[PDB]
Amino acid sequence: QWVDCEFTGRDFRDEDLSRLHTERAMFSECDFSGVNLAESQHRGSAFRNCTFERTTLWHSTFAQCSMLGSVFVACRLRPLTLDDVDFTLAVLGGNDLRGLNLTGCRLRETSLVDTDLRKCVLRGADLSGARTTGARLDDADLRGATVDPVLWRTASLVGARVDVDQAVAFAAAHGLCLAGG
Amino acid sequence: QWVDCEFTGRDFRDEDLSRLHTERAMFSECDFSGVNLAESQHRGSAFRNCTFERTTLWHSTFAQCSMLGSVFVACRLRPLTLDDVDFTLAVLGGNDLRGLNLTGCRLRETSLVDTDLRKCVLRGADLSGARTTGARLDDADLRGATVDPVLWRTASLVGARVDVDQAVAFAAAHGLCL
Amino acid sequence: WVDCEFTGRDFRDEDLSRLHTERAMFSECDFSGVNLAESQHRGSAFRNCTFERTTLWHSTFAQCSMLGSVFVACRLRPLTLDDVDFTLAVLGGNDLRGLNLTGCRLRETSLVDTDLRKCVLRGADLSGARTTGARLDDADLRGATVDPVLWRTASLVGARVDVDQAVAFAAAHGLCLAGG
Amino acid sequence: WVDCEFTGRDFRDEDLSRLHTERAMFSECDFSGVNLAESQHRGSAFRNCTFERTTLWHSTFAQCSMLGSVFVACRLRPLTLDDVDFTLAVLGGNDLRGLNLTGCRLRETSLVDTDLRKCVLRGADLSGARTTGARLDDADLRGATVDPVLWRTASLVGARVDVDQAVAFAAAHGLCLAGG
Amino acid sequence: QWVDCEFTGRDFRDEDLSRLHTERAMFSECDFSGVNLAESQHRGSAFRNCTFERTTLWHSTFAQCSMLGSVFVACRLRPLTLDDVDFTLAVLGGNDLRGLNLTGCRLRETSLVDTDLRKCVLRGADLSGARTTGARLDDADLRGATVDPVLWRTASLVGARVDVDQAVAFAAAHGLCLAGG
Amino acid sequence: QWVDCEFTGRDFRDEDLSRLHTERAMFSECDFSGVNLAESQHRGSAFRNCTFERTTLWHSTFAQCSMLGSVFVACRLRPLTLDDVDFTLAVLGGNDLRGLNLTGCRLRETSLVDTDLRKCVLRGADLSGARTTGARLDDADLRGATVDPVLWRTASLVGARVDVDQAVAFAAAHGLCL
Repeated sequence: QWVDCEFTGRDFRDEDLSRLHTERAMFSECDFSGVNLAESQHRGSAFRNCTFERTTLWHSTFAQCSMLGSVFVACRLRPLTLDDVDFTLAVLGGNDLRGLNLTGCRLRETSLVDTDLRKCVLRGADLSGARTTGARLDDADLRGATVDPVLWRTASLVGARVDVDQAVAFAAAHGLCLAGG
Repeated sequence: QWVDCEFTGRDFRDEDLSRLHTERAMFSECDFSGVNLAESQHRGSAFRNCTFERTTLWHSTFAQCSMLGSVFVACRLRPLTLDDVDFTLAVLGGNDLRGLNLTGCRLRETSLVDTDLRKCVLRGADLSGARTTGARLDDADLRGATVDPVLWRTASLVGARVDVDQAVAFAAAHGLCL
Repeated sequence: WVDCEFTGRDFRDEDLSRLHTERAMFSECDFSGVNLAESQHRGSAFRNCTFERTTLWHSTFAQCSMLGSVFVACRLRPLTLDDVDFTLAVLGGNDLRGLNLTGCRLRETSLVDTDLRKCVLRGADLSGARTTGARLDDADLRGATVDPVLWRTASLVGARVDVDQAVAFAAAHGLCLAGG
Repeated sequence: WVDCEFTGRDFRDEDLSRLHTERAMFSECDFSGVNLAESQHRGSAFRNCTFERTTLWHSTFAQCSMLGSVFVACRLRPLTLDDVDFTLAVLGGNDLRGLNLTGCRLRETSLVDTDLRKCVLRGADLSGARTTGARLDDADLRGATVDPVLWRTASLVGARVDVDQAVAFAAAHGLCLAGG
Repeated sequence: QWVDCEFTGRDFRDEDLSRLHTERAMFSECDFSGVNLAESQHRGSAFRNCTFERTTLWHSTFAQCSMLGSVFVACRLRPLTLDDVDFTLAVLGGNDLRGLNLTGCRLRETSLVDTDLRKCVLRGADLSGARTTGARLDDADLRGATVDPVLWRTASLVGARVDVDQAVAFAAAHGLCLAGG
Repeated sequence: QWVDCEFTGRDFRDEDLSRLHTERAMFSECDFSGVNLAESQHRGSAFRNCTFERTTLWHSTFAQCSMLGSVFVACRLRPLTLDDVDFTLAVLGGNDLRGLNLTGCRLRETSLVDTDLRKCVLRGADLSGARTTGARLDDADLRGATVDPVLWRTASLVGARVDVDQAVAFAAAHGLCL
């Protein structure tokens, strides 16, 4: 149980931090590649510019946490509990985050290149400036989420759930101009 | 002036009908190919399955007239004033109808292939079952018009103006669910 | 009168109560002061005619044309309009309150100071009508075709409008909804 | 500063360039004239503080609170705001042009004469904010929560709004869409 | 071929007017019960307050015609071609008008009690003041048609096609109040 | 003042916690039945699967708190100030929550049977999978809230305020097609 402590440039490569608990712990540029963080729980922790290469995170809970700038590569992220998680400028490209609930998560400037977000729930998620080339959002629920016109044109969105307002934004991303009655 | 008269199967090829006025005139299977119909005025007439290959109809006026099945090939149709004209089954492929107000006009099963319809006004028109391959609807006013899903996926629509229903159906025609 | 025509004719101050017309085409005829109460008209036209202080209440027009006719201080209510055209007609200052105008062609129609509160204009074409100072308070405008300029000059307190029309209004007031 | 508190403290006219704070809770402290350029803040609060002629450009606030703080003639642009609260903050007369305020809590916020042209307020909560004379020309307001009164007092020339919002605007201007 | 002529109180009961043509013919209070008007064609004709009891009208064409006040009872109306037909105050209760195209037809104050309008196309039809108790509008296309709130509550509308604006009107006919964003 | 402390399986029945303040307090399976919690203030606390039978919580304040699975029976919940409270799996059956602003509150799988929610503000709330049998949402502000089709067919909605999406889904939940 790491509480109210900082860490920087710390190397945790290949260690077993199962069931780990942290509270207001802040890590910067730490490497957790190969680490097993299954069942871990974190409250108000920050993972600024950290590396999670082949990191195991399933069945974990992150509440009010920051993932600013971190790089996730082929991680086991499902299931997982992200309640108020900031993924600003993070890289999740290539990862499989299928069926994960990402409601109210900050995905601003987040890399989602070839990220598998199928059947994900992104209601109200801020996806502004996210790089989504090759991103898979099929059957995802985007209702109320904040998305730029580039997503509405480069993401497979088959069976993806959107609202009327978003129906209009998606149409203008393709050239149509709304005029009504 | 021809009125309350019929004409079936006659060839008017290359004749000059400038300034002609017809009323409740019925023309079935007539060939108006090469005919000059500039300034013509029509009220309640029918041009049923007529051939219109290279005909000049600009500055004309059709009011409550039918073009059921007639075929237009390289015709001069603009400017032109249509006031409730029925284009059911007509062939307008490759013609230029830019700027034509086609408000509340029936275009059911109409062929609009390679048809230039840019800036056209289609408010309230019925295009159910029209063939729109290569159809150009850029900047067209599509408000309140009825259109099949296939249209959204075949016509160029850059700047085409639509209603909430159409914007929604556009996304639908692309698999997004609402 | 049936299947007859009347050009230039001057009917000023005559009494045509309960008059009936079928396909009667009155072109450029005056009807000022005339009393046409309880009259019925079917398929008739009233091309560019004058109606100055003409009484027309409790009347009935079906598949009729008013192409051009001018109306002034006429008593038009109640009135029953069925497929009646008003392309270019001039209704300035007239009082049409309560009239039901569903699907009425009012293209290029004039409506300055025209009072139309509580009117039902569902699906009525006001395309290019002059609506300056027009009174449309509490009127049903749903699915009626109009120009952006009306959304800016007409008093529309309590007027009913549908979602598409709402989009039109916010635009005609400088907001941008075209992409959004 | 990390995990520390500061009540009543008076920082007037100090120089805190490139300053960093993590969970620093400044309650009722003055920062007038202070220079906070290039500063970074994470999870900090600035409860009822004063910022009179405070320089804050090129800064960064993440998961921060500004609950109550007053801002006056401050240089706030460019500024990077991430999950920043402004409940009750006073931004009158300030210039926030170009700032990106997606999902910013601006409830009970004050915005009189506040200049926010071209701002991005997508999903921003302006619930019960005073927006008198507020400048929102060309701003993106889509899916942002607002009160009808703003639709009537804010200049919104070229502001972007979505269909639902259009419905809201035409209403706040007396039209009836509730049934229709 | 009846042209430019009137008729009043005329009794045509049980006669064979097959392939009949009329133009600007006007009938008032005429009885066509039992009449066979198959393949008939009419232009600008009027059938003011007329009786069509068990009348055969299939494969006929009415263009610019008035049916004001007439009573249709168990008629064979399909297929049939109604192009600009006025059915103001007419009674079509009980009739089977399934699959008929009724586009731009005046149905104002029209009785449709137990009228079978399934799979009908009523785009832009004015249905204001129509009495629709027991009316069957399943799979009908009502887009843009003018309808009162009573229809939106007493008509079977399963699979019936309506537009967004009508989606709102139907919701308010049930008590919901639209407010948007 | 209890802070950064846990409480598991304890019975507070009929105690008086008036004006109590808790922070990051975690209560799992605690019975607050009969307890007086008037004026209480909470910040970041969790009441996980707690029993709240006849408890007084009026004039309270819950900020970023969880009510995951807790069960409320004949409780005094109004007025009340909720600021981001998670009601996932909570039982609010038959309680009176009239006028409560529940903006952006999670009500996933929440039981709202015979729950009085008239005039409530639910702008942006998540009701996915809530049980709304006998639920009263008359005049409630439903704008932008997520709701299953089943809700439209079970709750009284007279005057409930909705968005274009909801109005459309209401008609859908009644078989009309758009």
